[PDB]
Amino acid sequence: RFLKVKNWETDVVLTDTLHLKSTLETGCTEHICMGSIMLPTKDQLFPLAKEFLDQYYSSIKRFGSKAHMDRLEEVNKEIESTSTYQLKDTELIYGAKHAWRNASRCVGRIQWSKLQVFDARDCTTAHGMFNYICNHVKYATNKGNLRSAITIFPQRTDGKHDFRVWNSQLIRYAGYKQPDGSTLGDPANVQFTEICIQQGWKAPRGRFDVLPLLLQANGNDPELFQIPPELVLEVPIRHPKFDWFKDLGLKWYGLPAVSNMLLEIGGLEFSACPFSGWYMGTEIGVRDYCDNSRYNILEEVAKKMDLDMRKTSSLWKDQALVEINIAVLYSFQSDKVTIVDHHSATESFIKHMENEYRCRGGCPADWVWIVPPMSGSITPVFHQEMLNYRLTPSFEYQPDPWNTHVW
Amino acid sequence: RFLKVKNWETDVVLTDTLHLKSTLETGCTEHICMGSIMLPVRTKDQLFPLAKEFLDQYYSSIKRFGSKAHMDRLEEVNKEIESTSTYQLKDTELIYGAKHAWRNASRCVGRIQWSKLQVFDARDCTTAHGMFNYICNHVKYATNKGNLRSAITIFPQRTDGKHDFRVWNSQLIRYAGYKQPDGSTLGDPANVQFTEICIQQGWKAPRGRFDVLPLLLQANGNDPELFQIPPELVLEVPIRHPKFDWFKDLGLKWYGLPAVSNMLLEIGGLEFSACPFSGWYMGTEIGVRDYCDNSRYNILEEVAKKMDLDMRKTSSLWKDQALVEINIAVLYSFQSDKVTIVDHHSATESFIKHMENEYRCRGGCPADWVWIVPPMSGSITPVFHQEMLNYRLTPSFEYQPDPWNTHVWKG
Ligand code: HEM
Ligand code: HEM
Ligand SMILES: CN(C)CCc1cccc(OCc2ccc3ccc(N)nc3c2)c1
Ligand SMILES: CN(C)CCc1cccc(OCc2ccc3ccc(N)nc3c2)c1
Ligand SMILES: C[C@H](O)[C@H](O)[C@H]1CNc2nc(N)[nH]c(=O)c2N1
Ligand SMILES: C[C@H](O)[C@H](O)[C@H]1CNc2nc(N)[nH]c(=O)c2N1
Ligand SMILES: [Zn+2]
Repeated sequence: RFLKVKNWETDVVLTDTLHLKSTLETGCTEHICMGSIMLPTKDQLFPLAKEFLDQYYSSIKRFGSKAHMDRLEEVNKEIESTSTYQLKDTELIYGAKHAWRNASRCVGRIQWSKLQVFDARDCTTAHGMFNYICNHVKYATNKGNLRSAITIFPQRTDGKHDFRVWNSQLIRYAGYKQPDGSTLGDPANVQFTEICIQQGWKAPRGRFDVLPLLLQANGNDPELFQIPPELVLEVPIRHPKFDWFKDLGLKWYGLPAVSNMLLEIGGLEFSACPFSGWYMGTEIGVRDYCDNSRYNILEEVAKKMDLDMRKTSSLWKDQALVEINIAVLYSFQSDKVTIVDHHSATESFIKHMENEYRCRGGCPADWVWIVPPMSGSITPVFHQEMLNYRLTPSFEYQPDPWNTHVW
Repeated sequence: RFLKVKNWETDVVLTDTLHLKSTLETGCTEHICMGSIMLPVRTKDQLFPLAKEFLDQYYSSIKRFGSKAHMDRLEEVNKEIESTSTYQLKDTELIYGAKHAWRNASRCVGRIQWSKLQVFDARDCTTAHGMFNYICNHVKYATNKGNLRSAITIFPQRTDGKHDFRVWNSQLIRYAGYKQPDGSTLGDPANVQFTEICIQQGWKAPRGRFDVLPLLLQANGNDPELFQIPPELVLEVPIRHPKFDWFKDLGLKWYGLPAVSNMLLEIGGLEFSACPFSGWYMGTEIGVRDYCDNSRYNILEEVAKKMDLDMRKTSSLWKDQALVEINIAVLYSFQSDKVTIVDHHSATESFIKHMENEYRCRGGCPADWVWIVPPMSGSITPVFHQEMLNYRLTPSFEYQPDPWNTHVWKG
């Protein structure tokens, strides 16, 4: 019942008690581990609200106070009355920061308490949503000095009036299937790019076209909007060694802003909650540039380096992969856009992990996602045993809207 | 109950029915996942069902399930259990069990080779000296002048737990590690504790950076004895880099035979506590873990210096760059000397095919993603985007405690 975790690089052992407060389920059993699987009413709601309020008033040293009891009573009434309820501003802020704190797959959680929450719960329209988002993008970008942010649109009611951002990120490049049979732009965004056109987007069929926003308000039909270009900060990619690098014509955007997840606080469901931080270098360099199902430029880069691509054992893919990533980090830092390298990030996470064990009795962590997609064993998280479990408040996946939308 | 896994690079979906034959536990619950935890005397009362489960599998695989040969064997073993409180496997059974324990090793990326395992039956061995002789024959055969073959040597099963055969070494071939009074370590830090024991047990340590540890072998529960593997039997490869002439001057070499000897082989409830087995190295085992881990030879720095890398900011990725060159060197040195080795791209590639085939013909393939994915270049290998199901099948390779912690010393 009281679990321990060893770091096999440092012999350090932490003890985990926090997992005892786990509510949701993991996918695994005593018979089968699913750790590597990508995606594993009035009576329902009150205990959920109660759990949240209990941990909320506990965090502000007012557990069992009149304020506490009052609030429990107030929400109880509202639930019994309205079959839902509304979070105080303070609770909303707390829940959001804690949903990030509890994200077991996020290596960047040391920053968790420094989260800016924009309350867009008074939003009614897709134009409204667009305004709130533009403000989010401008705030978080900050001329390259990135600040973490979340913007929270109204909570789901009866699933009929859902707010949704259809884009997977606020800022992503377009993806077009070609007559050549290949794929122009971003392969991950092909199907989306179609629905954009299906709702009327005038695609400038290019390779690095910033997608339009496709916003759905109150369960209505989604609408298109173009993010003002001067709010979309981009970084031209150049190698601090290879002058020929720039000739590959690569850029990436500075703001990673995930906009397709569902934020759960005290049983309430926020289906539109776009949030942002800054990149870890490998996210663009390894996954965005080199993945087979993405911009897959490895061959080209290795070719220009004239590596021996005849045999896998020359490790030419490896050699290039590093250069590419060195450049990503190089450009971003040159242009003074915030970015973190996998070395610094993972180091910061081990620290945070120790802090959380010390100040909270645990830290749920998904090793499969915390270990960066390159140089794994030369970062400190590789030899860190981790425990994975689900705390609430939380960020959850949710179905792609087109599959769900009552049109 | 069916389970589907998906590959997110290729959208290939596979269905696992084999996990239904899972016996042992994973360490996980519905409330917690321990998939990244390193490590998550048996009565007749429980032995026969284990024997039966095993014998059933075995007779299915030879297509004689429910045959008379099958039933008499079940009767033979039953009778021998209540009679003798244990039982002996036929050779046919031992070979099968061993191949299958490998085949079930959910952490092993080299399993495509599982059926070509050479099994040496050392169950007639009675003494440490005998153990040495068997081991030498293993090393010689497995090595085969650089053309490595898979092998496992199997010593007598455990009985009352008081007469165990053990190989105290973690691997048959390994370099000594010596702690110095200034706190620094000469040799392989992973082996410091074990080196001390050897020295204590009488070993005369040359005290260099690459001393081949002596074998420390326990028979029938007796105190272990030292033996030196004949050097002519220990194949080694000097590490040089194909472009970098200064690399050879780093003074590095490694052995060619990865031969793990501290595990436990479980077949049909029988426990084989000394079962050294061997394959060949995937390059990153030496290149990434054995050299570049902070708790090992830790040559990243020196290689980086000699490359003239900006080691001032980690944002320079000097660690990454040097790590790759070192791995390039390891593969180069090995292939130059015609000593069998595999790179992580080829190995992970082969695994995916093995896996897909295992799903078709066996209805599943237990796989531990945390261990299958290589310690560098993870996402540019096909296994990274591969979803996997982890579960334990028997026969299996299990961990056991270090014998120096459990051994009752005779004197
Ligand atoms: C500020 C610096 C941040 C960094 C460096 C960072 C880094 C990362 C990385 C590397 C991943 C793995 C994704 C991949 O490998 O491509 C991840 C996942 C995740 N991040 Fe963080 N993040 C940051 C901020 C945030 C913020 C502000 C939030 C929300 C408030 C957040 C919530 C999450 C969640 C929920 C996941 C898991 C996504 C999933 O399950 O698919 N992160 N993050
Ligand atoms: C023949 C070529 C082989 C290759 C390339 C190979 C590769 C590997 C690698 C890279 C690992 C992970 C070790 C690490 O990450 O440091 C591993 C684990 C393992 N291998 Fe294989 N192996 C081979 C042969 C064998 C053989 C012959 C057996 C047994 C008969 C075997 C049984 C195992 C087991 C049980 C593990 C997991 C050990 C543990 O749980 O700690 N392997 N293998
Ligand atoms: C839904 N699946 C098809 C895709 C899931 C997936 C795949 C690859 C990376 C993912 O990361 C999501 C994610 C979420 C939040 C982030 C916050 C900051 C940051 N730098 N990256 C972040 C990345 C998710
Ligand atoms: C007990 N833990 C502290 C360490 C166990 C461990 C750690 C790292 C690698 C390990 O490798 C096991 C192992 C077993 C069999 C192998 C067969 C062939 C091969 N190339 N590597 C093989 C590797 C074991
Ligand atoms: C903490 C973690 O379980 C441990 O360090 C594991 C991680 N993954 C690994 N993966 C491989 N292939 N080999 C290892 O030794 C380890 N070590
Ligand atoms: C199959 C596997 O679950 C999937 O490819 C995961 C593996 N680990 C990952 N880890 C991170 N950080 N991001 C990812 O997208 C993935 N993908
Ligand atoms: Zn699990």
